[PDB]
Amino acid sequence: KREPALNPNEYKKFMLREKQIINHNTRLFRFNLHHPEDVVGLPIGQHMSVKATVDGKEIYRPYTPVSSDDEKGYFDLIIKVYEKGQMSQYIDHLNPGDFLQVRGPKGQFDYKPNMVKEMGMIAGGTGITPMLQVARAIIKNPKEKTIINLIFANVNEDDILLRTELDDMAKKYSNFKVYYVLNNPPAGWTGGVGFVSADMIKQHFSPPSSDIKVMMCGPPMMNKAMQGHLETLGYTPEQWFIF
Amino acid sequence: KREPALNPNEYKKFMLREKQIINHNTRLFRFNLHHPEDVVGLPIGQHMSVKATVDGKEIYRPYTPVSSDDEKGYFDLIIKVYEKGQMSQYIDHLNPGDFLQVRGPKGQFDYKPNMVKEMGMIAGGTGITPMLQVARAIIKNPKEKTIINLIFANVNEDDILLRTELDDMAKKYSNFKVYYVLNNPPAGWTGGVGFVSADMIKQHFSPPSSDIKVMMCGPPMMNKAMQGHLETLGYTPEQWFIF
Ligand SMILES: Cc1cc2nc3c(=O)[nH]c(=O)nc-3n(C[C@H](O)[C@H](O)[C@H](O)COP(=O)(O)OP(=O)(O)OC[C@H]3O[C@@H](n4cnc5c(N)ncnc54)[C@H](O)[C@@H]3O)c2cc1C
Ligand SMILES: Cc1cc2nc3c(=O)[nH]c(=O)nc-3n(C[C@H](O)[C@H](O)[C@H](O)COP(=O)(O)OP(=O)(O)OC[C@H]3O[C@@H](n4cnc5c(N)ncnc54)[C@H](O)[C@@H]3O)c2cc1C
Ligand code: NA
Ligand code: NA
Repeated sequence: KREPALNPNEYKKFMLREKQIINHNTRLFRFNLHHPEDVVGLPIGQHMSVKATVDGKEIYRPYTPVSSDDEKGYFDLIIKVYEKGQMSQYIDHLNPGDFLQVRGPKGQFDYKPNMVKEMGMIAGGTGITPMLQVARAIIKNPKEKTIINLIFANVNEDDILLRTELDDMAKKYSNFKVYYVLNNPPAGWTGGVGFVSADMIKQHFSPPSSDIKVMMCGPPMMNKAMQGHLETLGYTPEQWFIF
Repeated sequence: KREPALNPNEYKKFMLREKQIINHNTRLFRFNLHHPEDVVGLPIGQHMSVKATVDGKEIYRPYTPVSSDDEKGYFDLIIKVYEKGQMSQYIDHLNPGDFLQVRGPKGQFDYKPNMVKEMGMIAGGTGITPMLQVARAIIKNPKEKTIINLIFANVNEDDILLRTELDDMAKKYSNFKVYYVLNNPPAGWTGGVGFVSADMIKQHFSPPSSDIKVMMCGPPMMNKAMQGHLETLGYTPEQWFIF
């Protein structure tokens, strides 16, 4: 009878199995777990913490796998690679057979079924991975009554990760809806245009007087601005959570 | 006997006296206090909160005046204007004679002389204003033995706000030192080059084993990266503060 895959105090090494190109700046990285029957086992709303040595110093970043909670023997990371981003460049230089050091689960989010009537999720870019993990857990549980509205914001149409997956979840589940926003939309776009606005949020989420938890993840200036909008709209800090 | 200039619970109106261009995207704005013998009255480490109405909705942002604590009958804000920055745009469209609504003081900082042996400050852009307010207070206190090391990072040489004032402080006070960092340095530059690195911080601040507080203010991606460095170098969360 085996240990859980991750330990919250001690880093373990996990080997890169394979990688593939998603778009110009994004790749999918598949790592082996230590046993074919292991699963990652992240609690809802929690993440992996990864460490690497770069120029003789250790660097640390959080990641949320996009493989579903129940996938056996491996986990998948979708990683956007930044021009001067130390860890995404480190991971994008690993070859099959190389290792990544990982501990967890980490994170202060504390999920209980039906903890709120409504979740408003705001995601930019790879901010979708923590949202996808929470949403999946909610919609696949048939006792959950939580309504989920996602505002998913990117620059260009080709930046919209997991569009097919999200579109399928929304077709299949009454309680999950997605609103897409693009700084540079194509002609005939039916979604949001520009940055996420206070109007877009007021139109799509229940107001402060309802039982709502708003969750955000994206680049730090997007998180900063969402918090400004939630202040504008009258939500209190107890009603939101930034990953 | 007059009331304090700011009230922490209620906004009051303060008139724009005049404005001046500092560089291509930065202006200095001078606001009248209600009586010529008033001072703005912000305790060390605290800020004012400004509100405005943009497209029917209230927005709110913090600012720290750059006028010294004892200036009578006005306060000065140096403000960088961003292309899609709602508040900085609002403020840059005010004419002399228009009002700005302000409340205060706001913030957690609680000055005690010699609360730490060393302060490491990291500022980017207008993140210098809260740092300047704290450093001015420390260096003018005879009892203070706190060593202050400031890393001040900007993109171009013309973006280094308050250089004259910072350098005069460093020459007068041996406990105050500044290291300037530029992404785009001029020919002959002897300061830091690029983004602020873990090594720049290690070379200028005392190690985690020391009695140190690190204070950061800057654009949100700079603050997120600085926190990455402080984790790399072994500082714990109780040893740092983001304004
Ligand atoms: C819960 C959670 C889950 C996440 N899940 C994923 C995921 O599944 N997939 C994914 O790709 N990401 C995910 N992220 C993001 C991840 O943690 C990292 O932030 C991301 O991988 C980029 O890290 P980096 O080291 O490559 O670049 P960063 O260090 O974050 O650099 C990014 C950019 O910032 C600027 N920059 C770099 N250094 C500095 C500096 N010294 N000063 C100022 N600016 C600087 C540069 O322009 C650089 O290109 C998640 C985050 C959280 C919180
Ligand atoms: C203690 C403290 C003191 C400060 N003192 C000063 C000071 O003296 N002077 C000063 O100038 N500033 C100061 N600041 C910062 C100030 O509070 C504001 O952050 C700043 O004025 C910019 O606000 P803004 O509304 O103009 O732009 P922001 O709303 O912050 O927009 C800035 C940029 O972010 C991007 N952006 C805008 N909206 C969104 C969105 N919806 N999603 C994603 N990205 C978006 C755009 O590129 C925009 O140009 C201080 C901050 C603190 C915490
Ligand atoms: Na950003
Ligand atoms: Na930024």
